[PDB]
Amino acid sequence: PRYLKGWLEDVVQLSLRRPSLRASRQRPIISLKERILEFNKRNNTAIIAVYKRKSPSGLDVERDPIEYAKFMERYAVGLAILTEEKYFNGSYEDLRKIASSVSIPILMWDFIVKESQIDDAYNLGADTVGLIVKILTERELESLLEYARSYGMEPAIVINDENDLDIALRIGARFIIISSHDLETLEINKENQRKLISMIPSNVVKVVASGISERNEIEELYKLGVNAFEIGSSLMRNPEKIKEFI
Repeated sequence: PRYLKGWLEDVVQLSLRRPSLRASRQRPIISLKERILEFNKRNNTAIIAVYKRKSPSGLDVERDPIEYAKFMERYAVGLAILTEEKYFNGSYEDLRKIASSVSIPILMWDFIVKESQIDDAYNLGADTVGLIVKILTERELESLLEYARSYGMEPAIVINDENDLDIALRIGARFIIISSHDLETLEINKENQRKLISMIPSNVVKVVASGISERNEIEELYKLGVNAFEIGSSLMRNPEKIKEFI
């Protein structure tokens, strides 16, 4: 991993040691990436709803994972489940319960830094993972991206800026999440948004993570070529806001 400071350093350190579980998927791998393109083809807004109990920026919510899931399953293109333990108070048990209850694509949101976390995600029933450019060395990224493809996943690559993008297009990314979070502070800043998205080629599925909250922002981002929308906080507070985003 890169040398990092603050909570990020600790979560990465913490993530190396994350223990992996004995499991059996279960259903077959479904493609979150390809689900996005059908919803585009169908003129259906495509929201990836995130499940998280806590966040470092201050999010603090009680809500049952399965009731969240069973509910989003009718509305949402996919679900992202935090399974990081310390700062977001997730775990593998949230992924487990969520996969047996629903039949839509699931992304496992964590700080992926080694192979067994990809094994656990596969084994626990996740359809894909997130890989974060700012935490990995370019070689680590290339390697973890291949590994997940050996299983059949097309992993989201997560980027914050043009350097991140230049690395991801070099390794051959097909599925990109554009974060507006400052990774060390977080801390949303969208000044750089339009410009990043304008540089990604048209054969890469693009997803925006952005504390979106209003319908009209979704509309403005369509106009720039974005495929879909990763939405956490507001939906974790009121799952019903989803109906407004269609």
